[PDB]
Amino acid sequence: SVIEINDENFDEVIKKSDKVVVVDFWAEWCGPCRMIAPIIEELAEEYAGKVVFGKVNVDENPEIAAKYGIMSIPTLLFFKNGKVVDQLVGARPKEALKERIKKYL
Repeated sequence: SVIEINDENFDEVIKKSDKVVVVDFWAEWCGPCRMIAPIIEELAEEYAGKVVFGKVNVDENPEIAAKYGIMSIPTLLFFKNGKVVDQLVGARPKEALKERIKKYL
């Protein structure tokens, strides 16, 4: 279940977990994003609550994008213990995402 991350529940999902949080930065007008969307959702089903998956709409939340320097979408951030540990810019194959995730399990 890809949780919808907003400014209210942000800390609740990112600074209160011990598990790796993958965060997807999208927007409705972004075509490349539409490649990632179904994959993130599939991986949230492979990992049985082992990794948290979350979405941030950069339109609705332009300021949080700003804080972590999100220059362009799509972009995945990997959060571990509240702090960013990895960044993936641009759409990549399901297998290649699974290869970067395993490191942080």
